[PDB]
Amino acid sequence: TPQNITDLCAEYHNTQIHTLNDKIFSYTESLAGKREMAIITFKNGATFQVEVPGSQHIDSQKKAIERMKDTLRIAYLTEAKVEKLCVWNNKTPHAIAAISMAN
Amino acid sequence: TPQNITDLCAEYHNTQIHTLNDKIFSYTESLAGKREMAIITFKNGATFQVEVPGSQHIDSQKKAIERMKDTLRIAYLTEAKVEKLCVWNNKTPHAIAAISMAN
Amino acid sequence: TPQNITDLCAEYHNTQIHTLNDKIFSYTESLAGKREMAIITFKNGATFQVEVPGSQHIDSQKKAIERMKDTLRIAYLTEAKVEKLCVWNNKTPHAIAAISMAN
Amino acid sequence: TPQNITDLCAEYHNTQIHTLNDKIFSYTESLAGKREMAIITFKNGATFQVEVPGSQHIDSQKKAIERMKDTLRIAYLTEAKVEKLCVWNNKTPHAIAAISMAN
Amino acid sequence: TPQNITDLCAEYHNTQIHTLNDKIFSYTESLAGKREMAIITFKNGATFQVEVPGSQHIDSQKKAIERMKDTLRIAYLTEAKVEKLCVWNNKTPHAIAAISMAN
Ligand SMILES: CC(=O)N[C@H]1[C@H]([C@H](O)[C@H](O)CO)O[C@](C(=O)O)(n2cc(CCC(=O)NCC[C@@H]3O[C@H](CO)[C@H](O)[C@H](O)[C@H]3O)nn2)C[C@@H]1O
Ligand SMILES: CC(=O)N[C@H]1[C@H]([C@H](O)[C@H](O)CO)O[C@](C(=O)O)(n2cc(CCC(=O)NCC[C@@H]3O[C@H](CO)[C@H](O)[C@H](O)[C@H]3O)nn2)C[C@@H]1O
Ligand SMILES: CC(=O)N[C@H]1[C@H]([C@H](O)[C@H](O)CO)O[C@](C(=O)O)(n2cc(CCC(=O)NCC[C@@H]3O[C@H](CO)[C@H](O)[C@H](O)[C@H]3O)nn2)C[C@@H]1O
Ligand SMILES: CC(=O)N[C@H]1[C@H]([C@H](O)[C@H](O)CO)O[C@](C(=O)O)(n2cc(CCC(=O)NCC[C@@H]3O[C@H](CO)[C@H](O)[C@H](O)[C@H]3O)nn2)C[C@@H]1O
Ligand SMILES: CC(=O)N[C@H]1[C@H]([C@H](O)[C@H](O)CO)O[C@](C(=O)O)(n2cc(CCC(=O)NCC[C@@H]3O[C@H](CO)[C@H](O)[C@H](O)[C@H]3O)nn2)C[C@@H]1O
Ligand SMILES: [Ca+2]
Ligand SMILES: [Ca+2]
Ligand SMILES: [Ca+2]
Repeated sequence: TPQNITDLCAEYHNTQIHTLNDKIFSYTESLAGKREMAIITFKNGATFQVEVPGSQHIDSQKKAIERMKDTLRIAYLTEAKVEKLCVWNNKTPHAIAAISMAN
Repeated sequence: TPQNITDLCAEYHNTQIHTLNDKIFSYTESLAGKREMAIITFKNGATFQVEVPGSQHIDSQKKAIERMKDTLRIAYLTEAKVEKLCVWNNKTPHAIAAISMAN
Repeated sequence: TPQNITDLCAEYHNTQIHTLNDKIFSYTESLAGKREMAIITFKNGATFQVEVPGSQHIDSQKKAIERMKDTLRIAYLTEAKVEKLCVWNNKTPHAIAAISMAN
Repeated sequence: TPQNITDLCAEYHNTQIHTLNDKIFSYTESLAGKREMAIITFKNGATFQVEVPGSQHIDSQKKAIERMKDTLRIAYLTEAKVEKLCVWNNKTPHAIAAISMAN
Repeated sequence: TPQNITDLCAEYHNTQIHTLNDKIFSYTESLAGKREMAIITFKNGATFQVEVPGSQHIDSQKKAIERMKDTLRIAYLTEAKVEKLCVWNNKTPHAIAAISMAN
């Protein structure tokens, strides 16, 4: 088990770390069918998604996908600094795998 | 997958974008049977619903419909500026498909 | 579909609207068996419940009854003005069907 | 159905009201097996638990037990004044049945 | 039943109490498959995990694992002082069993 997001990120293929050190600029959420997902942006336009649950996900990720969306919404509303995101870069928007926040 | 609420909204029939750039003026919620829903309004009078779950919804939307009502409650209480809504315009009130929030 | 709490409330037998325009004075909730409920009061004396779930309720209302208790707790803690309540008046305390909040 | 926490407390055996009129001093929660529970204390030393769900509880209490842990956490973090607790006094620490909160 | 975290912690094999008396320095959470977890650090460099749900865990712990992650996230965002952690020391990072918070 990893001790930090950078290390956890590197346990997967098709990942990269984005270092933001900034609050979220915009939070978007959708309940439209086949687009049950969230999208966030930062002030420079970099855009990220929490993917729609799909075949690529294993069952244990389902709860976690819901929690991440909970996280992003509260982070946005509290203007919390996001340190890093670990993302899969084989999707557009890059798909969030993990988030770190630090003051 | 879309990168933003406008493009997402364009993936569906019977939808349009409202551009509000304003906080929620009122939040209403009901537990009355066949009316388990939320309704919001803006100061310009525009009124939107989170629809009662119905036969038009697919199963993957049920959790996202609960999430949206969570989101609208917290956005209301935090006076968060709603940027745009993507809504179905074949329902009265217009039915929320997606929301975007930015400063 | 109604557009506001007053019209929604009138879709049911045994309901009325109370107009508070005040924050919640006290919040009470219970885990005791057969009294899994919430009770709120206002400074004017008015007291309301969220009913214990029972067979008077259809299944779709179960989640909304939970949500309503969430809403009342957070509105209490945030000192949010409650505008109106739709209640059933064939219970004592009057049973909450819907709430509206506005500045 | 009762109108207040004292009357509700009186519908059960082995209970009493404690009047705190104070915020919670400490919040403790555990995920260890067989000790899935919450413990709070007040500055006067008084200590209370939300019991581990057990065979004494009826199905309808399960969700209310989770909700009470939620309520205690948020009451702690927001330094909400706890007015009264209804507890069962045949457990040690005394076990929370109900809570009231007021300015 | 125990009345505080130290005594609770002592009812299990392979645990220890860490005393932090400090806010959380960073919160990380992951939805990557097999790494559905949270990791927190403090400014003293100490690092702790909420374990991925696993076969070691009994059924009653699953809800409490989710609750813990909720607790850590909101502790972080409110800059709540963490008093103590009870951890299992047979995992790297040490795995959270229980948390106490006090001003
Ligand atoms: C910590 C750990 O177990 N890491 C392993 C992961 C992991 O088991 C799977 O990602 C969990 O589903 O599986 C890795 C990986 O890099 O993802 N893996 C996966 C596979 C074949 C199946 C596969 O690619 N699953 C990942 C799909 C990806 O799912 C992602 C979401 O979880 C994203 O949607 C991404 O865009 C998609 O490519 N072969 N190796 C190997 C890596 O060592
Ligand atoms: C991104 C994507 O998958 N978009 C597609 C959507 C989508 O698959 C469905 O809406 C998901 O249920 O289905 C589309 C759509 O526009 O909704 N679709 C669906 C259909 C036939 C069935 C249909 O109209 N289902 C949606 C009914 C609408 O449900 C909405 C709620 O989700 C609202 O209640 C709206 O008022 C109602 O008309 N014809 N086209 C085509 C579009 O390309
Ligand atoms: C918008 C809508 O569908 N409104 C209709 C409602 C509604 O279908 C049911 O209340 C939902 O269960 O059912 C109405 C109603 O007024 O409640 N209805 C239902 C009935 C027969 C059964 C009945 O009275 N169910 C409601 C019981 C009430 O449940 C309420 C909780 O939901 C309260 O506990 C109230 O104290 C209790 O009397 N007769 N009229 C007719 C109304 O037009
Ligand atoms: C409003 C209401 O229905 N009140 C009744 C309650 C109630 O039905 C049960 O407590 C719900 O499970 O059941 C009462 C009660 O006082 O608890 N009751 C129940 C019984 C036999 C079974 C019994 O004692 N159940 C309660 C056990 C208590 O559970 C509590 C958790 O809910 C605590 O853990 C407590 O320490 C324990 O003694 N005898 N009286 C009588 C009371 O009038
Ligand atoms: C209050 C109480 O019931 N305490 C008892 C606990 C408890 O029943 C179990 O931990 C609940 O799963 O079980 C104890 C314990 O110390 O864990 N126990 C359990 C066992 C054999 C099975 C066992 O080791 N289960 C715990 C494994 C641990 O699970 C933990 C998560 O819950 C951690 O992942 C930890 O790293 C791992 O070693 N031997 N003693 C004895 C202790 O008296
Ligand atoms: Ca700070
Ligand atoms: Ca204001
Ligand atoms: Ca205000």
